[PDB]
Amino acid sequence: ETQLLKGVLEGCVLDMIGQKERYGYELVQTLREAGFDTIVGTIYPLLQKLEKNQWIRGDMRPSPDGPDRKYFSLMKEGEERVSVFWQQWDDLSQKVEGIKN
Amino acid sequence: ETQLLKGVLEGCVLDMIGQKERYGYELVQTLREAGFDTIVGTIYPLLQKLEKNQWIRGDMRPSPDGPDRKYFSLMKEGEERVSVFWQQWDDLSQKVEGIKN
Repeated sequence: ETQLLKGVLEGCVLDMIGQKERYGYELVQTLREAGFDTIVGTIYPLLQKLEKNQWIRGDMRPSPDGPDRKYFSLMKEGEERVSVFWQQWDDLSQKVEGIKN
Repeated sequence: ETQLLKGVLEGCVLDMIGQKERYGYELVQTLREAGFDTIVGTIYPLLQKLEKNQWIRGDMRPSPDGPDRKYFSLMKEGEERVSVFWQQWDDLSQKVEGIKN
């Protein structure tokens, strides 16, 4: 949808991958549990973009049940992009607050 | 710059035009005073997009000194887009808070 929405899920997906190495299915479920109730296969295109951008990397390893899944973890560029995100989020939040009132 | 940043200034520019009918120069100055210190002619491309999108309209009328300036005011679509913005901003703020902690 909107530029704002895309910016937020980028930062959020990047942050989640930073906290814990996650595969595609478990990222969508973590996203839903955070409040993204209404996300329809719209997440893996973003994961595809980030991997190709060399922000994250996908490596095959065993999930907790025992099938191999592609786990995403942050690259050097990705952990910079998420620190950028949190600084930009903190900055824009206080700006928006000021305008609102 | 980023998708997040673009989304924020869109909403903010739209909101400012809603509060008070403004021309290009005075919008940039209102934006700087809100915290956008480091915005370089990057604002008028956005105003151009919104006018063409029929979200805002530009009409020529006298500024407080007496020269005619193009004042931007919200169209029917624009005032919907800003209510959408504030709902989306409120929604994403509480989601991001939840993920952060």
